[PDB]
Amino acid sequence: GSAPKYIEHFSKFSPSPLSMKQFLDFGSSNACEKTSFTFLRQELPVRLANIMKEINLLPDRVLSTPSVQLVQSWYVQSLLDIMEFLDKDPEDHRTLSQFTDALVTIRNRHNDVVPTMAQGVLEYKDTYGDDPVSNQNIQYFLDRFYLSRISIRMLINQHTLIFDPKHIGSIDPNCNVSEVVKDAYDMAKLLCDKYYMASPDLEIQEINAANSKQPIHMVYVPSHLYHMLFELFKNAMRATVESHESSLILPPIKVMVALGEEDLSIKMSDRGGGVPLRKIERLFSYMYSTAPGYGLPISRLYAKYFQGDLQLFSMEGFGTDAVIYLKALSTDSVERLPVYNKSAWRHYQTIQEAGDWC
Amino acid sequence: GSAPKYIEHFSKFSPSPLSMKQFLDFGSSNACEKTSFTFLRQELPVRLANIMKEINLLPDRVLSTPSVQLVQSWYVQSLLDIMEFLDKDPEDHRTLSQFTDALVTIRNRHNDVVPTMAQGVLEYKDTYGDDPVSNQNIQYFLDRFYLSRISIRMLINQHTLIFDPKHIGSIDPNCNVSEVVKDAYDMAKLLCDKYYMASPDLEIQEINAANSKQPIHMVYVPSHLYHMLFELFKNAMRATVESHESSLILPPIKVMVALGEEDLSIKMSDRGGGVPLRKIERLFSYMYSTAPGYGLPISRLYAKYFQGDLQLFSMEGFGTDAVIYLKALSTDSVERLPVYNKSAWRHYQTIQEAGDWC
Ligand SMILES: CC(C)c1ccc(COc2ccc(CC(=O)NCCN)cc2Cl)cc1
Ligand SMILES: CC(C)c1ccc(COc2ccc(CC(=O)NCCN)cc2Cl)cc1
Repeated sequence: GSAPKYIEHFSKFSPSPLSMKQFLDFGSSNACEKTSFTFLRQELPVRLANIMKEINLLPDRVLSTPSVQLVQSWYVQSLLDIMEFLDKDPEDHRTLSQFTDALVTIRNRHNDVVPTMAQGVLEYKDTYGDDPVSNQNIQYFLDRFYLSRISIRMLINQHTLIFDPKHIGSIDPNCNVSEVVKDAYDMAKLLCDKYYMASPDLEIQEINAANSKQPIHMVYVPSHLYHMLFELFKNAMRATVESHESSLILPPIKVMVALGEEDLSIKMSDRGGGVPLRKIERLFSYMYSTAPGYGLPISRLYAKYFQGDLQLFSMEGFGTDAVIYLKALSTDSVERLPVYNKSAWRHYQTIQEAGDWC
Repeated sequence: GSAPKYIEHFSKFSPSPLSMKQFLDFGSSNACEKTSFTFLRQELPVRLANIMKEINLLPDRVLSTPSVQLVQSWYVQSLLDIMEFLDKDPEDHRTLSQFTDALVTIRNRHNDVVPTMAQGVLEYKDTYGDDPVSNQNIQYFLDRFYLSRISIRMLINQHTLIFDPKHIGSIDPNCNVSEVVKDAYDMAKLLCDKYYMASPDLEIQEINAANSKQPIHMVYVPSHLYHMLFELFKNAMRATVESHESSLILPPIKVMVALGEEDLSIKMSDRGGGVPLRKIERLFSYMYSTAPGYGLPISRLYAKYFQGDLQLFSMEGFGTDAVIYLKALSTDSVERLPVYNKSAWRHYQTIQEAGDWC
């Protein structure tokens, strides 16, 4: 009966963002897991507590819903699971071993957090409505919550994958962007053909500004890149196919990979008919995009995770451009993490009722 | 000695946004200027007072600067100039005539508002610094102030131009977008050749979704469209020329004009080398873009004026895409105006000092 105490304790700490460079170190090759165990024993509780403190700051009509209470219980359990190691000592190759076991079990426990929370949004929409202010708070909270989760899963995956070499856990220090683009395209095409029995082709072009014909590589988490590209290819294919089911030409999806001094950008262009500017804004909203998925908003979080971004801009009547912005340098790739503050406390005080424009 | 009273009086009123449809009516052909005079006698004071009330809400260290006090005096004078007609009666073709005179004189009086206010920003940067919160408030205030001005100038131009026919004042009910694109390009090219003795060519392509090969036309204020396109062509040319002064190929600027069910979009693509994502954000800031111009931020206001927008997205190492979003239908083209409220009052209460992210 001491979860609230712990949450209060660790919530007093600020999570420590790691750089892609630091990740390579922690994963080195021989950088013992002792260092990782001692670091994670403190860091995970800090991150868990921080987002838990914020969850408890939600309105009671949101808090008492079955969904929020359910995941709030997974977090509580996960927190206690890790506490068990604070007064334990490395050196014992059994302490470390059961810690890894502990992490995998925590990971599984949280496997369905996204859909579970999505169920809370649907419930709220029918129980209280879909006004702009509700959309803003949901958007504010879910971006932080999901981003926080993405980072906890990163730490955990890094530890379990390494303490089980060219790849350093989920990080590829020599990630060939175009290869990941093709992979995601191929998967999307497979699905596209099963459902539409037709699919647009792919054209890839890259611009290595400083080194003209040298293949573009970067230090990154390939699965994160795959997730984003896969989501974008799915929308681009669907839009292209549906907007041309009475035409016979099916234009290709053109992708450009540009490497600049600090940006490594990936544009995916389609001639899927485009979308009116006003609906674009709703495509990234968890609420407005829930019924009766969250691919875009969540993909954007993965991009923001390492100081990148993901933006959309179409031309109604023509097509849409989707761009993924990543940091080209490993030195600029540092975790973007949310933190509990009075700054964040005041972001849920929206008392809207008549704007500043007419 | 009753300006403060008037400001207080008319600031209690909300400015009335007109639609492109209503503008055509007020300008009809025979829609007497009496209707325009009686409407403008009330509307101009309302708009003037609203922005004046907000100006007086600025910090004293900003208010007392010579620049802000100077334009604040032009507004005061302009307000009193119009008051003179409240208790006057139409029917007298002299009352109306001196009203038109009154408007032109007001227009001239305010001709240098932009640079004058820009001088206030430079002063503030050196007198107090360029912190993010100062940038945010300047950005907040100038967008509203300038947009308010753009709308007052619209009303005035409509009245003076008409009450001096295919054009209805500054509005062309049959504006051929591509023709305006070429015009702006031609002017930019002229300047570009004088300074660089080299300039990229132009390629225009349009997509009329519902009517394939029919020229794209719209009801709009062509000079507003010209201003935006001219600003964008200048940046695209400069970037293209400078990023290739050691190459001999000079790629063209490609412009697409797409007409959708509700959007009429204009994309201007250049291979000017692009800009890193982090600097893009600063390109629209009045403060960060002041030294020791305001083309982009102000052009964006002209687009927002009739419910449109103007966005930028480049690929560092390659080029930049600039898109102007306009409403395709005259029914959706309604003035976007700022209003004085407690909603706007609370937007200047920023007390930043430690954010919500770490
Ligand atoms: C299930 C999850 C994703 C979920 C679903 C729904 C929500 C809704 O959250 C809201 C809604 C309205 C307000 C304004 C207000 O009136 N605040 C004062 C309340 N006392 C604040 C919040 Cl935090 C959050 C999270
Ligand atoms: C010349 C024009 C364009 C100009 C130049 C400069 C500015 C700067 O305006 C600021 C700066 C800081 C703050 C926060 C604050 O501390 N507020 C409390 C102040 N009592 C509020 C405002 Cl409105 C506005 C307009």
